[PDB]
Amino acid sequence: QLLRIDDHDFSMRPGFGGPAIPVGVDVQVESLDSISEVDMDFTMTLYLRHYWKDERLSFPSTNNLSMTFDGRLVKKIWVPDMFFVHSKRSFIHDTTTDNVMLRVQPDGKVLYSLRVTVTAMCNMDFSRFPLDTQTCSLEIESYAYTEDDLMLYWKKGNDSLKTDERISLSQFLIQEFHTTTKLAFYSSTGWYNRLYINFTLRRHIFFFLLQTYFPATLMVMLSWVSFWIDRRAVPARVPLGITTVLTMSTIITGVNASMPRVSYIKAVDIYLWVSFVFVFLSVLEYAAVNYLTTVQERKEQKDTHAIDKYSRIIFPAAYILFNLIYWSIFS
Amino acid sequence: QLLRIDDHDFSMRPGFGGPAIPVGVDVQVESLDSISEVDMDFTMTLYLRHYWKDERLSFPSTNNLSMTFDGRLVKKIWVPDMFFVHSKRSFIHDTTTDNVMLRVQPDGKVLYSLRVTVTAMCNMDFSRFPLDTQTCSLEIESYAYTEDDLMLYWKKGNDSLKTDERISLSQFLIQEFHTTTKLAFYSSTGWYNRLYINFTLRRHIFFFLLQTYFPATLMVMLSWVSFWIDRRAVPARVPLGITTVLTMSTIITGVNASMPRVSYIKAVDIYLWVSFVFVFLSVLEYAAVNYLTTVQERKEQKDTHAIDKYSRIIFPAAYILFNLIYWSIFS
Amino acid sequence: QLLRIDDHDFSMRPGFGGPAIPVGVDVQVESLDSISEVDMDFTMTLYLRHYWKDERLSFPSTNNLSMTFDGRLVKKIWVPDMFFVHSKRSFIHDTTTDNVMLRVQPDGKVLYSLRVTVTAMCNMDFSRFPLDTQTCSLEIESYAYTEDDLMLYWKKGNDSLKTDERISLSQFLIQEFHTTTKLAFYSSTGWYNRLYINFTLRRHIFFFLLQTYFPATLMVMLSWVSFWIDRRAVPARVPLGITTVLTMSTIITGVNASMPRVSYIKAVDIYLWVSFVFVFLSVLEYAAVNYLTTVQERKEQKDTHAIDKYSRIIFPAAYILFNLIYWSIFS
Amino acid sequence: QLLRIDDHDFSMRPGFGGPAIPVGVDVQVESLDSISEVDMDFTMTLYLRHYWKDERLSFPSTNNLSMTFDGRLVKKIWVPDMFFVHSKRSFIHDTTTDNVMLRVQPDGKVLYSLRVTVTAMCNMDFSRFPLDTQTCSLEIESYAYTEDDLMLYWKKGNDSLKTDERISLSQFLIQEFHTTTKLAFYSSTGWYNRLYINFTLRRHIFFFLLQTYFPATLMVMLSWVSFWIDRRAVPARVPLGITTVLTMSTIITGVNASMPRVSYIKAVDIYLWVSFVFVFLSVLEYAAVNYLTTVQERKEQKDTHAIDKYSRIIFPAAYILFNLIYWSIFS
Amino acid sequence: QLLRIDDHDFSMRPGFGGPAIPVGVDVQVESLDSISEVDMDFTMTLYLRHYWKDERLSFPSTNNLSMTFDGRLVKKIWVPDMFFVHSKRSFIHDTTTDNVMLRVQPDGKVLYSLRVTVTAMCNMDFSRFPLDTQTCSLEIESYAYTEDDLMLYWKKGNDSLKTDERISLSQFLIQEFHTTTKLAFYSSTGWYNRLYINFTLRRHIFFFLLQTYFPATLMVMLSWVSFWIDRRAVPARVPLGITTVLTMSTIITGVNASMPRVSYIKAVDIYLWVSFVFVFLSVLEYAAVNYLTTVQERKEQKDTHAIDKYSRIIFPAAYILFNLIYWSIFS
Ligand SMILES: C[C@]12CC[C@@H](O)C[C@@H]1CC[C@@H]1[C@@H]2CC[C@]2(C)[C@@H](C(=O)CO)CC[C@@H]12
Ligand SMILES: C[C@]12CC[C@@H](O)C[C@@H]1CC[C@@H]1[C@@H]2CC[C@]2(C)[C@@H](C(=O)CO)CC[C@@H]12
Ligand SMILES: C[C@]12CC[C@@H](O)C[C@@H]1CC[C@@H]1[C@@H]2CC[C@]2(C)[C@@H](C(=O)CO)CC[C@@H]12
Ligand SMILES: CCCCCCCCCCCC
Ligand SMILES: CCCCCCCCCCCC
Ligand SMILES: CCCCCCCCCCCC
Ligand SMILES: CCCCCCCCCCCC
Ligand SMILES: CCCCCCCCCCCC
Ligand SMILES: CCCCCCCC
Ligand SMILES: CCCCCCCC
Ligand SMILES: CCCCCCCC
Ligand SMILES: CCCCCCCC
Ligand SMILES: CCCCCCCC
Ligand SMILES: NCc1cc(=O)[nH]o1
Ligand SMILES: NCc1cc(=O)[nH]o1
Ligand SMILES: NCc1cc(=O)[nH]o1
Ligand SMILES: NCc1cc(=O)[nH]o1
Ligand SMILES: NCc1cc(=O)[nH]o1
Ligand SMILES: CCCCCC
Ligand SMILES: CCCCCC
Ligand SMILES: CCCCCC
Ligand SMILES: CCCCCC
Ligand SMILES: CCCCCC
Repeated sequence: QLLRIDDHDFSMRPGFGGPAIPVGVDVQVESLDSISEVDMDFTMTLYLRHYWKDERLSFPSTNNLSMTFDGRLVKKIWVPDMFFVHSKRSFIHDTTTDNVMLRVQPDGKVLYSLRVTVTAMCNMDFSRFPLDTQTCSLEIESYAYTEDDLMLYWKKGNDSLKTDERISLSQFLIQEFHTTTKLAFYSSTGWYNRLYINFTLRRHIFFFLLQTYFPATLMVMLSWVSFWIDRRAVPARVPLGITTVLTMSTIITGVNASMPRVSYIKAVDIYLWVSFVFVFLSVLEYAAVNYLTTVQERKEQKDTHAIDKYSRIIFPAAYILFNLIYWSIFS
Repeated sequence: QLLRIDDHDFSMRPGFGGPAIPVGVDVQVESLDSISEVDMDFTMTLYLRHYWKDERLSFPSTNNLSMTFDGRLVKKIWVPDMFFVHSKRSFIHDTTTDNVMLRVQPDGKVLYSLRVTVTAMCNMDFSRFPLDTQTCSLEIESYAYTEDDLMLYWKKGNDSLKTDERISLSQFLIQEFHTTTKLAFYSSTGWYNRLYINFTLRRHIFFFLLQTYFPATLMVMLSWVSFWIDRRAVPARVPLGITTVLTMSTIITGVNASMPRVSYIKAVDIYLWVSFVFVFLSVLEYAAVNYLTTVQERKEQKDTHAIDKYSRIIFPAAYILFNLIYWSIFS
Repeated sequence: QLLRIDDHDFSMRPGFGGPAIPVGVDVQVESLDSISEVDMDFTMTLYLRHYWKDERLSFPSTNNLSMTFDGRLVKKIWVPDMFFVHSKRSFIHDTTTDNVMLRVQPDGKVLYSLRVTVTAMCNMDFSRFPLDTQTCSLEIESYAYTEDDLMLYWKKGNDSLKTDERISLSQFLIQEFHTTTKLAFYSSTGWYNRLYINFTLRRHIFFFLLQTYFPATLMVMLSWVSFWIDRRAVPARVPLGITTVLTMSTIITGVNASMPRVSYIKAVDIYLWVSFVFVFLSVLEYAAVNYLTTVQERKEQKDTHAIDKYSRIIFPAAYILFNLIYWSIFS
Repeated sequence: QLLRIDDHDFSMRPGFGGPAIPVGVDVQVESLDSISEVDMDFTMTLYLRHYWKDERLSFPSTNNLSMTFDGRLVKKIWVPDMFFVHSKRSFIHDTTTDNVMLRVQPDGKVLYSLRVTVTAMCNMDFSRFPLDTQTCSLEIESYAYTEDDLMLYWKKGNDSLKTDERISLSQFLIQEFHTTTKLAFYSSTGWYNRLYINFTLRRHIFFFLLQTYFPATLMVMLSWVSFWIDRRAVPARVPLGITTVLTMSTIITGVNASMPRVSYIKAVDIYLWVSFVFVFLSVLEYAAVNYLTTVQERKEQKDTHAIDKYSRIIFPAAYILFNLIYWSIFS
Repeated sequence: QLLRIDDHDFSMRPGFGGPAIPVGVDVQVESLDSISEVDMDFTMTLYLRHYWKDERLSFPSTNNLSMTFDGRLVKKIWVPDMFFVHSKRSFIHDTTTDNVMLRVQPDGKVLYSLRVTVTAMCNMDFSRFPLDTQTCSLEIESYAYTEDDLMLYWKKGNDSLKTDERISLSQFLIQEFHTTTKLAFYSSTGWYNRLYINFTLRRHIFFFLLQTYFPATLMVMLSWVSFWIDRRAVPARVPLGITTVLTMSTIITGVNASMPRVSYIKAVDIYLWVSFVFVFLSVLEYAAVNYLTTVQERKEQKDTHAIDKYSRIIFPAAYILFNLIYWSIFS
């Protein structure tokens, strides 16, 4: 055997009872799988690498080059115990074998790599939905060893993060990849060191505009055509107004089916409900005209009405002003 | 080897054949994942810690400080067998390794930690839905050892429970975390000791008001506009009343799709069905007026009707009185 | 070692080559999880206990009391091979360890306990849905040993079954827990002994009445208001009848979405389809009146119609008679 | 030890380097779980048995009777490697232990049994849906050994297949169970022997008739009532025709939601689309009558129409003739 | 033992510390399971084979023929570590045992086979939906060994890919199977060799035409019948136009439910929205005619209109011209 595995007890970390052993980390991101709004989490697949030195794995050689083993010797030597904080579920690929790489240098330097898929939670805000921007992060920490036994740091600082050129999302735009570092404290175990991977996401507005905003505007303009119809056709104008109200209500209900039960109103809800009020007022507009006409005929017994003439101009002006204000605030 | 594992039989608990061995528990709650109304359960992720003493794990040292091991030695020593009562499913994270911490003091004190995700059932009441308040609890108990072999208690009493500052729910408000203790009895095994973790939840009413209460009120007020229309436009008032009835029926059906099949009526159902009656009576109101007008014309052959004039005042008054009573009982 | 495990071959049952060894069973039911109508199965969680004697596990002592082991010694001794017949899926909880209890008396008596969750199929009949009553059972049998090698019986007869006081179902009522015993035969292995656990379930009718029966009745009574309207308002009565027909059709379609594709008609289907016929005949009623009026005017050229007057009384009488008969048969 | 397991190398099949060893198979079917139309597969649970002889397992005895072992000795002896061809997923039950039976005769005959649940794909044709008939089969084959090393055959020919009396499907009728045998060839490994289990399935038509065919016919007959209404009530006949068209379109859309995206038209689609044409032509029928009446009045200025009179007879006759032809082809 | 497994250390690859060891791959495709548009991935089941030589597995014989082992010896020898790049989930069938084949020649040649099901992502474009064509590929690569330690190549070049004759998709047409080879580079591990399997898919247009295109055209032609009706029947033409608009809106909404939220407009959306404009303009057409008639009567106070006469010809001509252009671009 090139390595004297049986001659050492690997139940203790290198430098047991002494100073902490530094550990390096390199991360390459492969792809992002899915994002859930109701569950507020994301899925990521990445390659995780570790760097440390152990004199117990030294072997004699003359070339001074790294040597690669099959990978099943990992379960017989000491390995760090990094874990993902605030994660919901994760696993390691095992086809056709465990995705494990083990390279040992003659002086004892060890390279360890893994391929994992991790799901982590992220707190999102939907105040500006669907024109919002979300930021999420991934955390890496050691579970068992504190800062007095193991020191965790990025292997090459800002250059330790790499991303595949094929990473893309159908509904989101990915940008601003960077890493940071911060300490963590637990009241009953001590202090630990954490590593962060940050990114930013931006939605695409084309789908929401075509599916929600355009149908809403068309329904509002449909109610305006009743002002150009003669008021004597009562069974012809009343159904027009009512059907528009019912259609607008159906549109509002269908939008909320794909969003969670938040406690605050979203930007899309404001636009839909304001449009509902405009259509509702249109129905009441004809009711006033009909009542006044009946009273006028009764008084006389014992042309275009003024309300209709002014409604032709006031209603389009108010809606256009609302759009200018609404789109200026939300850009 | 620092620990003489092979020199002892760890198939028996410490103090075998004698007095019970005390065990301490510390719990830190990380996050709450989801709540299901149809399944009546919740998901929680937390850190579980154990405290006990075993003289068989003593090792000589001079510093008198805790020493940390990699964690795979756990399967070779005695470990408590705590389990969650009334749970449906649960698992332990194993990425990149099992989330296990093992610290042994020179005198034999042992610290054991785990990271688990547990789903437990909770009996909820929906008599005041969606303005209800729910209380749920989590139970921890030893499966194999009774009170005569193992004693279970909180390590620091009221101070043994900690919660993360990031715990939040989109639809619920979390409050009132506390712990209690109670004994349990089984008819064929004996007595056991249980530990409890309690919390309270409160819903948010904004979503339900906007999605259900507001559309219901608007439909009811839509039927009131028919009283101001001339009764001679029969094909103009009948469609107005009928379409409101159909729309109200659609609203009622859609609400129940997200709730289980309970055997009692909820608060939201009362409001919706009362509104349905109001719209239904509105349709019958015009039928009486039309019939009386036809009879009056026939009698004469051989203005505003009195029913319409009184309906303009009675109907709004009754609905407002209902709202005052309904919102006073349910606050 | 207190037990001489290594001195015996546990690959053979006690009393190998001789008479059968009796085995006792005790069962305590914890909770019922869910019931599926489309899949026709139920999920149950329970505690399973076994009783037998093995002289190879005897150890010397003076107190003559049961001793409890950690539970990992089970995989080194002989254990029965009970399994659940007609089950679809099942598993054993393993958090934080396997829920296994092992107690051995000095004379060799052994107590073995497990905690499992089992899903078993049940053949249900929906002829009286939703006022039906269903009976299901759970079967326990030994897989490998016949009656000539292992005898299976209840430990205490009728007293071997216990149920938790917290067992409840939102939609069903649980009652009539009892156990029976019957033999089973296989054409190629021999005879076996089976154990049964039986229970009965009853649905709650409040949800079905409010969601289905009440809307159906209201729609039928809505068609009756057309008989009190003047027949000269043709565009006012025809839409009333047609909209009721379409609404009734929508109600019928939505009910079947939650039931499987059975080959027989259910009780709820009879009520809905009879109501559909009543509304359909109402539409045809006005068509006859309109045609006769046109013919009468044409004959004359060259008040209340008799059909309308009789329809006001005949239609309510027929529907009430149908309800009396329908509710008398199904109680 | 009764069996000299440690004295032989079980890494080689019996008769290594010589003639093939015959293997027998017995199969008993327990139940069928589910059938998926979109995924085109079925799930089956069955008992699998094997028969072979191995002189290395011989033990001395005088009774000459089969002896049963606990079953964990299987992993220490040679076992066939049968697998299911064209399967998607499968597993073996392991509660409370692996469902494994091992019986060895004194001369060396071995009986091996297993309990598995297998999902296998089946190619179905929906040209006659929902009045179609489907045939599916299950395949058993050895993965590692060819015909020159292992010979596979049915233990008792036609009598090797047994079925439980409780096998039933809610939507399908099961019949025609039989077994066949055929060889298989691979271009790079050689020849193999396969075993087949065949069965036939037939759907139930009651659900489809009541849910789809009856509503379609009623809508078609609803359009026929407009021919008996006076043509002067234009706003009374036009809504009747249009609402029937929209309702028919809704029925057609809902049916396809439960079927995959096939590239050929089904039997149910033909009936629905022909009915849609009949209703569509009814709307065009009144348009011609209205236009001709207006032209006739204009010409005159400068009773029952002939089209309506003929439509009362032609339309019912055509639909009845279509039903006779449609139901004669599909029986 | 025929193979001297215990006499070698299989933790190192053959030719350790020297030149790379060539590895051959053979692939036979069994079936394609499903394709998801929202998730943009596909599922494939295939047989994977490996070819290499290892002198440590040599055994003496005279026949010089391949010998087959049970397959559990794989976990005791060196095996390649191939994995699928850009995959989401995958597993290996294990019923009734692991689908593993191991054949070793006397000189040391080894044959290794597996049966796996792999889900891999594919980037699709929906600019021409539903008349689009998609291309997807599958990637195979070694995870641990670079090109300096292991060389990967196709065993027989273009002849190494085989497909089952039963491969079919209900909605897609499969064609153009071929394989390629390309190198891959990682910034922190080195260079690797990849293998590709490519295929092309084409949709079927029959379902989309019948379900979407035909209903859209019929609704457009329904609005054209209003031009042949007398303009004095105001309550008869206005409902016709409005109901067509609402029906067209319902059709548009239902189509997008089965597609993801892309940021570009599809071919089907263009056809639907253009038809919506045609129906919308039809409603405005009658409004102009009604207003002009009222003004003309008022001026006179103090036949067929010209707009209707021209609309009968202009509207059909424009729609036909649009269809010719639309179907010429998309073929
Ligand atoms: C506006 C509306 C709903 C819409 C119409 O029915 C009118 C009522 C009037 C009473 C309101 C109620 C919404 C909920 C309110 C604001 C209650 C709450 O603070 C809820 O916690 C107190 C009074 C309630
Ligand atoms: C109110 C309604 C349903 C709604 C209309 O069809 C009228 C019937 C009248 C008969 C009622 C029935 C509901 C169910 C009842 C109350 C039965 C039950 O105790 C059920 O266990 C006995 C009589 C039944
Ligand atoms: C009643 C209905 C459906 C509803 C209307 O379209 C009228 C047809 C008339 C012909 C019927 C058919 C239902 C299915 C029947 C009874 C067939 C079967 O035995 C089916 O196996 C033979 C004749 C068929
Ligand atoms: C009814 C359609 C109104 C369209 C109003 C256009 C508003 C443009 C906003 C531009 C903001 C910079
Ligand atoms: C139709 C709208 C009626 C609104 C009635 C307001 C009731 C306010 C309740 C306040 C309770 C304190
Ligand atoms: C239209 C409502 C009819 C209500 C008929 C009441 C029937 C009561 C049944 C009582 C059976 C004991
Ligand atoms: C509109 C209802 C038409 C019913 C036609 C009955 C056809 C019976 C087919 C019998 C075939 C043997
Ligand atoms: C309203 C129906 C218009 C039908 C137009 C037919 C267009 C045929 C396109 C042929 C392209 C080669
Ligand atoms: C909802 C009541 C409408 C009353 C309209 C009165 C117009 C003068
Ligand atoms: C449902 C019957 C309505 C009868 C109305 C009679 C008005 C006097
Ligand atoms: C469905 C045909 C209705 C015919 C009605 C005739 C009334 C005398
Ligand atoms: C769709 C055009 C209808 C034209 C009807 C003309 C009747 C003579
Ligand atoms: C001359 C026709 C005017 C129509 C105005 C329609 C406004 C949407
Ligand atoms: N490093 C995570 C952690 C939590 C704990 O209690 N101990 O370690
Ligand atoms: N501690 C739980 C339990 C149940 C049982 O039967 N034995 O232990
Ligand atoms: N005890 C169940 C069973 C079935 C079989 O074939 N052998 O045992
Ligand atoms: N017996 C199945 C099979 C396939 C193969 O390549 N080798 O064996
Ligand atoms: N061969 C895949 C891969 C990625 C990596 O980081 N090392 O290997
Ligand atoms: C809509 C406003 C009308 C005002 C008439 C004086
Ligand atoms: C709605 C009540 C009317 C009363 C007329 C006397
Ligand atoms: C509805 C029945 C009417 C009978 C007229 C003679
Ligand atoms: C529906 C056909 C009518 C023919 C009139 C001559
Ligand atoms: C629709 C165009 C009409 C033009 C009349 C001059």
